[PDB]
Amino acid sequence: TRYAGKVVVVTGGGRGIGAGIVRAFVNSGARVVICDKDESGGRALEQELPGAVFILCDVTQEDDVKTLVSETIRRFGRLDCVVNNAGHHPPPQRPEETSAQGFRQLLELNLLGTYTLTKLALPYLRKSQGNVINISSLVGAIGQAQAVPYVATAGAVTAMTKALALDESPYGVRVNCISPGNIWTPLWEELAALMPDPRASIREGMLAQPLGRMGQPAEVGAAAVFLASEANFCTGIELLVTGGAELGYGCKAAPDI
Amino acid sequence: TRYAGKVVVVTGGGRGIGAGIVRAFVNSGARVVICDKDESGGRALEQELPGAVFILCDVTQEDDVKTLVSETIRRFGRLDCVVNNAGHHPPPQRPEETSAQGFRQLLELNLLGTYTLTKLALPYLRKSQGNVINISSLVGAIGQAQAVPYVATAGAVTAMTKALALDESPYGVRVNCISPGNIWTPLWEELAALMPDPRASIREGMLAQPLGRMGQPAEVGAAAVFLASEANFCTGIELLVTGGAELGYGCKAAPDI
Amino acid sequence: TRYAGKVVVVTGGGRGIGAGIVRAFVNSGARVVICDKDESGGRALEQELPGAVFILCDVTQEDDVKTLVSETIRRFGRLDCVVNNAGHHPPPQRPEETSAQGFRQLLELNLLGTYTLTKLALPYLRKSQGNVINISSLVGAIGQAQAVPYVATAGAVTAMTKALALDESPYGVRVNCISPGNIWTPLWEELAALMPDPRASIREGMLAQPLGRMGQPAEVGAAAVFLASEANFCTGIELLVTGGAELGYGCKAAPDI
Amino acid sequence: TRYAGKVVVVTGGGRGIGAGIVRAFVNSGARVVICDKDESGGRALEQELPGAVFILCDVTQEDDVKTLVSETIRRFGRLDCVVNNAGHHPPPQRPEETSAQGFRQLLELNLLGTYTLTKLALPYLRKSQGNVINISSLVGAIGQAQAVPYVATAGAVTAMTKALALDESPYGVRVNCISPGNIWTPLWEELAALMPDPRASIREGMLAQPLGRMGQPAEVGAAAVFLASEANFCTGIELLVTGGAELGYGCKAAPDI
Ligand SMILES: NC(=O)c1ccc[n+]([C@@H]2O[C@H](COP(=O)([O-])OP(=O)(O)OC[C@H]3O[C@@H](n4cnc5c(N)ncnc54)[C@H](O)[C@@H]3O)[C@@H](O)[C@H]2O)c1
Ligand SMILES: NC(=O)c1ccc[n+]([C@@H]2O[C@H](COP(=O)([O-])OP(=O)(O)OC[C@H]3O[C@@H](n4cnc5c(N)ncnc54)[C@H](O)[C@@H]3O)[C@@H](O)[C@H]2O)c1
Ligand SMILES: NC(=O)c1ccc[n+]([C@@H]2O[C@H](COP(=O)([O-])OP(=O)(O)OC[C@H]3O[C@@H](n4cnc5c(N)ncnc54)[C@H](O)[C@@H]3O)[C@@H](O)[C@H]2O)c1
Ligand SMILES: NC(=O)c1ccc[n+]([C@@H]2O[C@H](COP(=O)([O-])OP(=O)(O)OC[C@H]3O[C@@H](n4cnc5c(N)ncnc54)[C@H](O)[C@@H]3O)[C@@H](O)[C@H]2O)c1
Ligand SMILES: OC[C@H]1O[C@@H](O)[C@H](O)[C@@H](O)[C@@H]1O
Ligand SMILES: OC[C@H]1O[C@@H](O)[C@H](O)[C@@H](O)[C@@H]1O
Ligand SMILES: OC[C@H]1O[C@@H](O)[C@H](O)[C@@H](O)[C@@H]1O
Ligand SMILES: OC[C@H]1O[C@@H](O)[C@H](O)[C@@H](O)[C@@H]1O
Ligand code: NA
Ligand code: NA
Ligand code: NA
Ligand code: NA
Repeated sequence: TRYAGKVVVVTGGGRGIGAGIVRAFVNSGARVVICDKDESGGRALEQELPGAVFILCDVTQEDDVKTLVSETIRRFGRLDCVVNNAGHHPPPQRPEETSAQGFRQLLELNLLGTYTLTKLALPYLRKSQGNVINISSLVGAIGQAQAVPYVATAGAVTAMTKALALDESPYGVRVNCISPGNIWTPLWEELAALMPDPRASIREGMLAQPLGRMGQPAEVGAAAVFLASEANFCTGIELLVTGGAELGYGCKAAPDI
Repeated sequence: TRYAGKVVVVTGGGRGIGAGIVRAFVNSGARVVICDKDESGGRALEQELPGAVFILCDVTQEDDVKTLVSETIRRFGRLDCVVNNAGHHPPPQRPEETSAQGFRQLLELNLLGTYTLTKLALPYLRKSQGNVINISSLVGAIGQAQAVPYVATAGAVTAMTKALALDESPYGVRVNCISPGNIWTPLWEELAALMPDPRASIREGMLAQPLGRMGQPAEVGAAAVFLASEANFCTGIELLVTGGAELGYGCKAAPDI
Repeated sequence: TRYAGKVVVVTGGGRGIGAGIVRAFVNSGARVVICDKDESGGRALEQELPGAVFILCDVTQEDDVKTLVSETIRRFGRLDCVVNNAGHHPPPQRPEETSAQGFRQLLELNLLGTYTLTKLALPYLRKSQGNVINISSLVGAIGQAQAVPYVATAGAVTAMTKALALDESPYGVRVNCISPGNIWTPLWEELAALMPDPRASIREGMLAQPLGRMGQPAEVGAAAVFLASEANFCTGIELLVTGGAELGYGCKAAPDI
Repeated sequence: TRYAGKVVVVTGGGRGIGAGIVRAFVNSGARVVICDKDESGGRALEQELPGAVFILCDVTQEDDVKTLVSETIRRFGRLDCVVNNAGHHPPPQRPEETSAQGFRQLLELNLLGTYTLTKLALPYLRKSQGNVINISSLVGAIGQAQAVPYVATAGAVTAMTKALALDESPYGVRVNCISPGNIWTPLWEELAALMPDPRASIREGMLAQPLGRMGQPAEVGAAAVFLASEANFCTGIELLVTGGAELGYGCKAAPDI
């Protein structure tokens, strides 16, 4: 009952982290609108979960997002939380093999989708004293190899969260982000499958955390429910869900030349 | 039922933040041992709360802490979480009006109490796959005026949390910290009362947050319950409970000379 | 003679921070190519400074940037350092008064100009074991009010710096950023002049630093010369030139409701 | 001539990082007082360097430090910069194999020496508008395995730097810190020699940086000269001299259990 009577929109909710967030909010007593550009996972998740419904919506298409918000209000009468999870991490990219246009397209997906839904939702979040939860990444904070465009998008989302938190604080709307590290999801599995030795890639991903495993969508989901339902004095924070990957020395490459 | 069947020790649990943490854990279904050097608040809190008991214990006295742990195990059979909250913030201190011996004494209270209880508890936390929650302060991260010794103690606790998280990760024990900013507590009230204009001091404390208010012990308590019960992929994190005080420009003091 | 025999490109070098960086590098013994979209300041700066020349170049126009690099190599025979300073901070913008297209255009200027010049320069920087210096902003790290798009661009630049530092480390090319806070420049003066009380805006900008003043272009310039010429074990750092603005509590807005 | 006419005290200046800092300041034109508890290296360094002198002084002995300051003023007439470098990193320590008394002793050396010299020097630094440079460590920020006491001391020094920067800002005295990562020094060599495979320990230390090498005392020295002589708008900063060790994923330890 932690979030009973509340209405939550989760983008990219059809699989992976987003589906974990959907499940966590349903378990907390909320009604959830699952947004995804792909029907397959999200439609099944509506059938499975009483209290969740699915709306086909590509966050890069502003009229899809306008309809997502208007339909949420028409069907459920209020909006308390938006979780901006839709996004993508490309395969490894050497800097010289990226392009400005590819970078613009990744910004469109990973940064401007979040911007667009947040802007359309905010009038309703002000009415409910609701909150925004943005998914970013640990790599926005610490960098990553072979991911210049992706890392830039994560740095932008984390910073944008802080700016919007300042702007919406007089209106009672909190804005926070979750920065996952390595979470085992279909995207992780798909990216590993492109590598010459998928098994070694997965093992390396596990051992990047002091805990020696990757995280689960359910763990990101619990962090989101905390931010929405109980973190009433938290705004503009970056909640790390990383298993300690940012801690200590690790293998990153006369002794001093 | 989020933390049902678990046993939690909260130091400095007799009033303020610590009492808020005690209440949050009892509400989650845990049994709580309240440690405090003062009988007054903690004894009343035992009488009030089914599931909480009080043990008189000064965290700077190592034999008090040894008995705290042995009595917790004797009475309740397990130990799942220690919350190291006991500590003190002095009134404003100009750097030249501090002393090395006063600094040692503040380290003894604010840093070594945490160290001692954590060390004595860890064998039992390993058995239960339990966790450590250290209270630090935002000022460890950003500094504060007229508080050189206090700020150093907070910086030490936050860093120590990360080191111990690394060391205990192979044993399944998570170690995290909460960094509050301005939380309205008896200590805040007592410190304000020493100022020439207590009301103006309190108002300044409120306006240090974009949210325009101070936080509550219950809000720190909810963050602690999250870290203990649901943050299974979080270790070595610093969870800010600060109302946005670290965000944006504020009043800190030709245009460029 | 700290950077004698070296060749440096500074974008937005015609006034403000960029001109301060140009002057610092000339004083260190380097030859400097001043890039700016405006002829006025940069042309005068070429006439003033032996060792600096001016090339008209808008960093958002990829063929301008290609010619900037090819002309630098044709005229001077090597390239050791690029300083990505060109960019803009808009006047205050409420979140609901921004647009996705305006945000894309600010990303084009503040993020993709840096990306484009860096990509074109890197083959030459690899030959010279040179380095990249990106100008970002403190507000990328801490947020700012009424600046969602700008803050996002700064967060992106700082993060991108870290990613590229990782990628170029095996090739001996360091990539660092400087995050200024409040630096007194023509842009600061122009923005203040748009406010209802310019004098009060300037005073507030000065008092945002514990030092009680804004910084100077020459101070950013000295930080850039350090990063280029002497910081041989620094890569992926964010060097704050902020006068302490990020430190301590300040004015950001019952006591706890 | 960058720091000509200035007087600098460097503690632990007889070897390692401290000796690199001494050399950098002498090369900048300053007169340097080398403090060390051991005569061997520091006495030789006085004979070698015109402009450096050696004073035997253990920073944990407050009367040694009082005499260090009084002798500096008696002999040279002013004091412009103190570099608090003296300290020690123990061999690896499991948390359960540390003691409160050992922790107090390490705090005495690594934190309170810095506190004591800074306090005694500050009246003279106010007269000269001088500055304080504290050596800390990257591990204060990110943690390290098998080093709970050391990490706590580094976290304390970094935080203390920020607090004192706030307090001394109205008096024109800047206070900054340098956080080295892995610097090849006699201490590093001695610690490696205690390991079962010293060569493998050294190689692991080198590969902890994306740059693939450890840093040099001269590189820390150049950072110190920058902070003293040219960083006039920097106060309360943590200048990382780490070769990128904090960046990206590395080896820190079903895929998600
Ligand atoms: N998995 C990790 O380790 C990890 C780490 C840090 C950040 N992230 C981020 O978290 C988010 C989820 O990651 P994941 O691993 O679950 O990915 P995933 O690919 O498994 O799931 C992403 C979901 O979002 C949907 N989606 C993609 N583009 C969309 C669009 N334009 N409009 C609407 N829906 C869209 C997909 O169809 C899919 O159902 C992503 O933004 C990712 O970048 C993931
Ligand atoms: N209130 C804030 O804004 C704030 C902000 C950041 C950090 N903190 C820290 O949080 C903790 C709680 O703060 P608070 O405001 O609730 O303080 P408080 O003084 O109101 O409560 C502290 C409690 O700890 C007990 N205690 C003190 N020394 C002890 C010892 N030696 N052994 C056992 N118990 C001891 C006290 O008797 C009291 O019941 C402190 O460590 C404080 O430094 C407080
Ligand atoms: N002044 C501050 O307090 C401050 C703080 C943080 C960051 N910054 C950033 O530092 C940089 C310099 O700031 P400033 O205050 O000196 O600004 P400024 O406007 O005074 O100077 C900017 C210079 O860059 C040039 N420029 C702008 N767009 C360009 C383009 N497309 N191509 C080439 N040149 C271009 C301008 O013509 C001008 O000469 C900017 O990126 C700004 O966002 C400034
Ligand atoms: N080497 C690294 O990788 C590294 C990394 C981060 C921080 N640090 C810190 O930097 C400092 C220098 O490290 P190093 O590797 O050069 O060490 P080092 O042991 O080689 O040199 C330390 C010097 O300080 C002196 N010293 C020690 N205790 C003293 C005391 N009580 N009073 C006066 N002088 C004293 C020693 O005699 C010696 O000459 C230390 O504080 C260390 O913790 C070192
Ligand atoms: O595909 C990898 C993992 O993705 C997660 O989102 C699913 O919940 C898991 O069942 C699956 O193993
Ligand atoms: O004394 C200030 C505040 O302290 C808190 O710990 C109590 O819960 C409040 O009731 C009280 O107003
Ligand atoms: O316009 C504000 C300031 O801009 C700086 O770039 C110039 O160097 C100053 O002379 C001027 O006062
Ligand atoms: O002992 C390791 C290294 O220590 C440094 O301080 C010295 O400058 C080097 O010559 C030496 O190789
Ligand atoms: Na359903
Ligand atoms: Na009870
Ligand atoms: Na010229
Ligand atoms: Na000499």
